[PDB]
Amino acid sequence: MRTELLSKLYDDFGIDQLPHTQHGVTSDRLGKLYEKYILDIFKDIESLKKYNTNAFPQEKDISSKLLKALNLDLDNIIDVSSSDTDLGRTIAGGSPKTDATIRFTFHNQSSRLVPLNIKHSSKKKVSIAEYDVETICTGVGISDGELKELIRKHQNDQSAKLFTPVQKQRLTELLEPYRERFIRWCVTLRAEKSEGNILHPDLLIRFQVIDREYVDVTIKNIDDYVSDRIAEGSKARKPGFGTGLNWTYASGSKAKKMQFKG
DNA sequence: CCCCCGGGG
DNA sequence: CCCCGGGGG
Repeated sequence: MRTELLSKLYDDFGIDQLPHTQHGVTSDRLGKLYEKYILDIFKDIESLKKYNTNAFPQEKDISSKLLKALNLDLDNIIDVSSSDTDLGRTIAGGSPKTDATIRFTFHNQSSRLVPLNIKHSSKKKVSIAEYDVETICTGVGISDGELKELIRKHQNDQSAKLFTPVQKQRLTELLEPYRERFIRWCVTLRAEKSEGNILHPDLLIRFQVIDREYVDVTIKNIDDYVSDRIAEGSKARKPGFGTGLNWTYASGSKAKKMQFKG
């Protein structure tokens, strides 16, 4: 629904002045618009308490989902602030996946930095990242060998079509031990658990947007997201060789490079 | 040219 | 799962 706040933002981002033939710019504006949405909802304590009441059904849904994903109670929160994250530096794997942060201050004067990753999409799964096989292996903790070569095969072919059923099963098998580290690294840029580090996202916010309009929002903390993907990857088909991620290629440049949807 | 944000069939 | 595109640095 185009609530008071969302209307204000669609107007601010001039989303309606964009011709329904300008998909490119419309996607950038939306992506930026929906980051603002989260930022505004958590702009400060006044905003948070305001948007968490039943007077704002939608914002309340969003904020509840966020707080629930962090297992925080609105009553324990004394102050809040939010901002766009822009560190200006890369790390092992490239730029940090943190798009913005939210800082909660509780009663005892302690606080919680919550780096976020926010995307918008009309689909269930969307691109989460692209990497060269070497970076991935380095980040996940996979050394030269059978596993790396099978992955590099995927990279060069830009899919698994040239693989044999034996090789697909084989890849799924060798990867089984690295599943979680793999998933967590793809989306956070770190194989192990993290919390409050502005360099690695704690929550993954996915806005389901169809025909330019808000539909719903999903907010997962990393542990849950990983579980979901692990489960999804345990099915008979074994999506993403067990990772629950969609392996494909980055059409981005000339060098063969892998892309992961999740 | 490369990376990040996306999608269709 | 396989095949791709727009925008901006």
